[PDB]
Amino acid sequence: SIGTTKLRLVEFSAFLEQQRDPDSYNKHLFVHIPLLESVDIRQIYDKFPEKKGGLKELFGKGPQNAFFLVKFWADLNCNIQDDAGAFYGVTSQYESSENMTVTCSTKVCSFGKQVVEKVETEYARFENGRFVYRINRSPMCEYMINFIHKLKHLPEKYMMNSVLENFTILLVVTNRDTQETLLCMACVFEVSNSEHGAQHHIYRLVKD
Ligand SMILES: *CCC(=O)Nc1ccc(C)c(Oc2ccc(Cl)cc2)c1
Repeated sequence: SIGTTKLRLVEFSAFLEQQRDPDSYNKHLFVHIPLLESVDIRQIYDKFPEKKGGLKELFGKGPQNAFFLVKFWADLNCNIQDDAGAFYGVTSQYESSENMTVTCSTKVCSFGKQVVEKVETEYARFENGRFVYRINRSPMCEYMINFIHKLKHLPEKYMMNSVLENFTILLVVTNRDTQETLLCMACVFEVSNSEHGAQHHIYRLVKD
């Protein structure tokens, strides 16, 4: 799932950690993570950067099989109250057969222009016969937290899906030493209506 032979995505969790007292805590998940359906990559070009270093140039440069598309169904049903000890975090994990230095570039884009870019570099750890790259408790950007607050204030869910059409996040995982594309996840977001659930669909990007 969401992976090639050279790199595999194990877990992708974006959460909100809350504590009202040491007696009772709670971590609420916004999004959580063998043949993939095919989606034309040209359909999502406008939503992601088209300039140098954009999704289009990356496709030509990098391997075609490494690119994917994810439709996240985000769970926005959570009580947002006092600041207290609240933490917005993204925990990711990648496991790979080969040893390398991995760079995780998270670009949160609005209206097809990158607003905030988070570049992180992780070193290899040998665990259970493979190399596991774990990015633990990435503190969420102040932009993204204020963004989530902007969503929850919206009265009707149908409105949220409308603004989120312009909200995209392009994960690009790269080998630092070789400058080779290892994995790429174009993510689009929609709200899922449920008492407590999160859904996600994964597609493979192709040019045809
Ligand atoms: C600001 C850094 C960051 O990691 N932002 C980020 C990237 C990806 C994902 C999936 C995040 O989690 C959410 C995105 C969108 C919504 Cl509506 C909810 C959570 C956050």
